[PDB]
Amino acid sequence: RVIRVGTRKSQLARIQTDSVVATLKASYPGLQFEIIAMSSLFTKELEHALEKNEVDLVVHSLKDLPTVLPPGFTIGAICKRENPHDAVVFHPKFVGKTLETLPEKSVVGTSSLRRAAQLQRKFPHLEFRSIRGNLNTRLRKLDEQQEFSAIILATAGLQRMGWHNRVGQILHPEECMYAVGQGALGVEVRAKDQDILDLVGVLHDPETLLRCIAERAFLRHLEGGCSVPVAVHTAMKDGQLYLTGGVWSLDGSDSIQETMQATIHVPAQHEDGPEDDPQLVGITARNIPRGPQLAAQNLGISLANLLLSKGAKNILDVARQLN
Ligand SMILES: *Cc1[nH]c(Cc2[nH]c(Cc3[nH]c(Cc4[nH]cc(CCC(=O)O)c4CC(=O)O)c(CCC(=O)O)c3CC(=O)O)c(CCC(=O)O)c2CC(=O)O)c(CCC(=O)O)c1CC(=O)O
Repeated sequence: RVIRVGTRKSQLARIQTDSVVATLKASYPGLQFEIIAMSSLFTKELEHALEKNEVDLVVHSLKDLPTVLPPGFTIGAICKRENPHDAVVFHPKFVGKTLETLPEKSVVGTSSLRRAAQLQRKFPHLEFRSIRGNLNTRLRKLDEQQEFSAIILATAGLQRMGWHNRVGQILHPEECMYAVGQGALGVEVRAKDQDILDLVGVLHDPETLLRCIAERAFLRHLEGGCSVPVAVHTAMKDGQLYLTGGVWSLDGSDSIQETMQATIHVPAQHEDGPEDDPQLVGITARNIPRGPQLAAQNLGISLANLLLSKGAKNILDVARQLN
């Protein structure tokens, strides 16, 4: 069998897929890999090819995969996270500036409700208006017109394009927490395909795996739906897993944010895990110890429950109906 890899045509999707194939080819230099390019939600188009056996794995940005995947598919590999933080690209005239030092009423472009909500609260002296198009078009709207003084986007996308040099400012968590699963890639496969699941299991990075299980379990337990201001921050230091999560009204004046930790050790050994284990928030990692995997899910759930008892659902409901 030749391992067929499906991908979207867009530039960033192509670049992400190529980097995943490169990592698989380092582990499996003796196998052939073909990359098949194909044509508000694009995932189900790739998912249709995956179930009908026209491709065998699809590479996604993990934050584009909902917390509930269709029952026949699973995330079989959580690759090592790149830089997860949000970044600012400034207008050529504003080189050397920050969001704080931009003149008042400078327009900042972003179509992310999560970014607009957090940044309108942290920088009330700036307008945040929607910016439309792909990364290449957004950078041309920034350069050619004088509508936008800056645009907001994810660092990882700029880096994968090789455009690190256009990054003016990296936003820290206290300014802007990143989206659930941002900076990590997810390999999505048929749920009952033992062979592909075993092959891509080599891509699993234990720390990104556990960190993303907490972020996705936290996100799913709030049941806020699609396109709502939820942001997270994870870190593992000293055998502890830290999960900070927050919810905001669309405009940023309403916010609940809390942090909780748990003792969860990062596993270094691989194991031959059971074949009938259920997926955790759509993730199958049979070669990583499941104990820490469940504890990470338990951490996300506990923090979501804490936020909910402090009024998180009503913020999510106003934000949803105001979108
Ligand atoms: C109900 C529901 N649907 C989904 C899937 C889903 N996730 C998002 C978040 C998202 N995606 C993008 C575009 C993007 N994807 C990757 C990159 C590069 C960086 C990387 O690889 O991580 C980008 C561009 C970039 O971030 O710079 C955005 C940005 C939109 C913008 O800038 O204009 C976002 C929003 C954000 O980051 O805060 C979406 C939204 C797509 C959009 O254009 O708004 C969707 C589909 C949808 O909302 O309908 C999820 C998973 C969300 C998650 O895990 O983070 C859910 C939640 C659930 O299942 O309950």
